[PDB]
Amino acid sequence: VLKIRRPDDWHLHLRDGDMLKTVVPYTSEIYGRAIVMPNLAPPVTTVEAAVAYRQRILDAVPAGHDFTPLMTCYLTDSLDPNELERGFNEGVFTAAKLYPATSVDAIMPVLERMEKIGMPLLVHGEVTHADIDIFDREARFIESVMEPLRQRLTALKVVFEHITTKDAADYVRDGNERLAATITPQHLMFNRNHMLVGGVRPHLYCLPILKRNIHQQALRELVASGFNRVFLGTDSAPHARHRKESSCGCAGCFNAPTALGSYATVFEEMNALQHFEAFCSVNGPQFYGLPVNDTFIELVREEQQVAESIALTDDTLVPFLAGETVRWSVK
Amino acid sequence: VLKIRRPDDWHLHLRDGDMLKTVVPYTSEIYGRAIVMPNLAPPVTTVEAAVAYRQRILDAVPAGHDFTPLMTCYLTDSLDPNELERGFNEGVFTAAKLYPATSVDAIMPVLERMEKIGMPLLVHGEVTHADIDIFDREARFIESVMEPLRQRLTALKVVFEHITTKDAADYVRDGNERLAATITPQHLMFNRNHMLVGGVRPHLYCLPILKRNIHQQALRELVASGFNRVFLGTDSAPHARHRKESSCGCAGCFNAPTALGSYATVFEEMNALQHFEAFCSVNGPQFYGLPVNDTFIELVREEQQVAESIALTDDTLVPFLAGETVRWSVK
Ligand SMILES: [Zn+2]
Ligand SMILES: [Zn+2]
Ligand SMILES: [Zn+2]
Ligand SMILES: [Zn+2]
Repeated sequence: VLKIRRPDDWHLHLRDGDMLKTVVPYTSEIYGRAIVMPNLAPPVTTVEAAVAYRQRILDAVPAGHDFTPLMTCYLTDSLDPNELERGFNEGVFTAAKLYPATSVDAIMPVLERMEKIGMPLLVHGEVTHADIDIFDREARFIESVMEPLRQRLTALKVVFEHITTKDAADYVRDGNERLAATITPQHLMFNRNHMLVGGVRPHLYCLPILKRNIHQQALRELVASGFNRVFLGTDSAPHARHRKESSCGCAGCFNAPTALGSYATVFEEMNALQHFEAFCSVNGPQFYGLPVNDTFIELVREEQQVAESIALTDDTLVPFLAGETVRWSVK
Repeated sequence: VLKIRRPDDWHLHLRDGDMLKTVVPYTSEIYGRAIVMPNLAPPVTTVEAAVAYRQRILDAVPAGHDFTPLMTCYLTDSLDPNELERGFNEGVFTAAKLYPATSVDAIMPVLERMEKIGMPLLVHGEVTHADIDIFDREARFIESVMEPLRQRLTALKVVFEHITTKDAADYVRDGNERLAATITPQHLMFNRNHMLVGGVRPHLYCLPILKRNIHQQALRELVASGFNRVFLGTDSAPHARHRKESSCGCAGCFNAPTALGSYATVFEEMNALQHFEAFCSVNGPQFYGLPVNDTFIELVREEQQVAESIALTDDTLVPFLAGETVRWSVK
């Protein structure tokens, strides 16, 4: 039996409208807080929009779930640094998120303000040029964007989100107290062979794409080492079935329902359960300057079955590890 | 306008039962002959079974289509060399096919007989061990299986089927008159980015898996060079939709309907239309010791539209390039 401080999810997608209403409870039932990514359509780029989104999230949180969404701002070339800093000072924005659609060299005033106020920058670290092989895009981001940025803004706190490579694992392990990373359950559990051998498995397709085994092993080693600037972020990224099992399936695993148990299994596999609690419930709060939760949950060794699908308004949501049997249940 | 000798398809899957009935006409309408792979359930491992399968194929060939299936034997550890040689001498088996499920070291008497009678060996050249990354399996086959085999049986004719790597392209370009290869349209047209960037595309999933761009370029260069021991083989490998767009999609592109036009486009792209006819209609017959066809077709520059699906008994067959617009039409 595993007793841990209630965890938090440092990287989550809740979407919006009815999907939001469906997926929130799976997070709010387990985690005390989550970093709520801003990539809606349209994205959350203003305080008012984040206020509104947070209330839509709260409206959707079941009664008796003690859950706080930590909001983020989608960095754009038009964002006024003053808007960002106001959201940060007012407790609206916990962090700001940089996606490849936005160029660092276009938003230097915003980044400089984040540095000055101590707001963390969350990075989806890929260079997305068509002439870069998909498996190389994360490595390429390190040398071409991440390092020069961190050299220019030396006080800036950066979370390298959902790292998937030895390149990134080494970079993070070897960097300073201002650099951290999150790791999903899928990038610990699997490598590209799992996605592509004996069939193509769209429910294991996500970005950054699963990499070769050597990379999975590097990630597993980093968590299992006790390194305390890596922490739980699921990157739970739900899409409807017709949208994962199609001629052009979307990237993202709906893993909120199973993630915690999956990380427990990985830590057990690596003979590193002593580091499981810090990963889920300590290392994140430490990097972000927030308190650790003071309620507790337990994982008990108990065969569960994962739902084959979950309903939405129309068609279905096919969870990560759908139909499969997992090892831990949340008490 | 392109006028060519009627082509042949040196690598095809026709399946069986109703699927056979649906897919044959798309081949028989265009090609004079095809190498019909033996991987049925159960596989074609006896003359009697190949006789029967060939008649099931012929039963399904529309009236006025001048099409001859060239049958192959699925090599197994239990196959009597005498059965094989009888099929070859009687015109039943044109060639025998080695899949990774069968080990070379188990069938040395059979291979030795093929060498002696001059029967070509067709190889699906991958090592399928779980501890070998999917992208490395073809390269690994060259050093661990192909080279030692060709060193042991120096008179043996071998077609390295559906080659997908520079490793294989170089190996074949640099080998002797007893070594040849086939190349699919998809491995010329695309690289792994096409399968995995901006979405996962199960209809581009096939074995051997699409490789990095450097490999696609090597293949394109080999065909465009005029090297005359590469030839058309589509590896048309149909599956039903529910089986390509599922939680675990099958490997194989149903490309019979579009392949010829797709190769024409590739050769035009590479400023190598002078080599297009030999590829489709000369180089194969030459390697196999068979006559070239003496009827002709034409490809005319004409926007066609590819069917979104094709019906079967139940559910549908989603062709390669389904719904898309292609450049050539067969006159
Ligand atoms: Zn991301
Ligand atoms: Zn994300
Ligand atoms: Zn094959
Ligand atoms: Zn094949």
